Amino acid sequence: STGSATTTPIDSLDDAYITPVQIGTPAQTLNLDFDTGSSDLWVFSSETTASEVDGQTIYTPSKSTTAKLLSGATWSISYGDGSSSSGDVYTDTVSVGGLTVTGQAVESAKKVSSSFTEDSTIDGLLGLAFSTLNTVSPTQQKTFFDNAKASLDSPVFTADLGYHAPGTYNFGFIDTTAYTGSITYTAVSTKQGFWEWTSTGYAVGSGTFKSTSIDGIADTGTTLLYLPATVVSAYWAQVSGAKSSSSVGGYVFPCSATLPSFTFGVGSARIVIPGDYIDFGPISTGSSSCFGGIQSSAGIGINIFGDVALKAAFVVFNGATTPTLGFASK
Repeated sequence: STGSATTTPIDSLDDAYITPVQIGTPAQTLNLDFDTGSSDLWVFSSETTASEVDGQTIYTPSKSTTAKLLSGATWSISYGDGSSSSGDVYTDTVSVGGLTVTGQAVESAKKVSSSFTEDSTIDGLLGLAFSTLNTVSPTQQKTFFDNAKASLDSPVFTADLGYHAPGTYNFGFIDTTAYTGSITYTAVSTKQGFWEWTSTGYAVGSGTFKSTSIDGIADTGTTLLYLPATVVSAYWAQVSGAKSSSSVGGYVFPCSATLPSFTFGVGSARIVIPGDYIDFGPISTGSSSCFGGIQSSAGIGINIFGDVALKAAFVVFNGATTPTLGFASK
């Protein structure tokens, strides 16, 4: 089997991407944030504290003939941005782009933190990291990809995110029309539960390539590119007037600037992020200070190849027995 679904930016900055997912019988379609950096599928629901729902579409398990309470199971998760959610668990039928999983754990939120409430465009998350990170207790649950793997034509999914435009998540096949050149595959460590790999270096604009190993995660659920402070300083040094602001919380630059590209290495291959992809707009409405899309990872504990980097590539998440990542230009 295969599946193919379009993913759409939630706003004009590509702050996140939403993909329609069918849950239950008859189908209830919710727009979920596909997150290769976490492993829970959770939804706003009829159980979510009413004051914490503000425009989201909810899953109502009582209206699904295929929903079954997973008795005793609870979940609770906190994300790298300080947001969090928790609740109980049902199993139900979940389909993404024509690909159906029966018995998928659907984690129903009883509580969500303010950032989720305040974002009316995201109805929940669909985690695509390794199932060892799933938070359901006392019985850990598998991701949608893990459940579907055995049925897929090939045990892979691909992320093809758009710049200021929709893109595609495919399951079970590699669309050879979606990229240029060849796909370069690179080794993955699953030891932290992430799609963790090692970049071979970077360049800033037309500058020379610096060969240096950068360990990080391919994370579709993180907006920006978070790299070591040395790398980030080298990039922003090429933008007149750019500076790190503690009051804003990262590098800002004059909105009048033209940003240089940023290249990252995948083995001997090179992925080029155009400068425009690094512009996240005024820090506040009408400001002439703009927020940068490449930021320091120093406060995180891990480097994050988020959407800013991934949207410059066609990305293969290969879930074969020994997982690997593939990157192609497009």
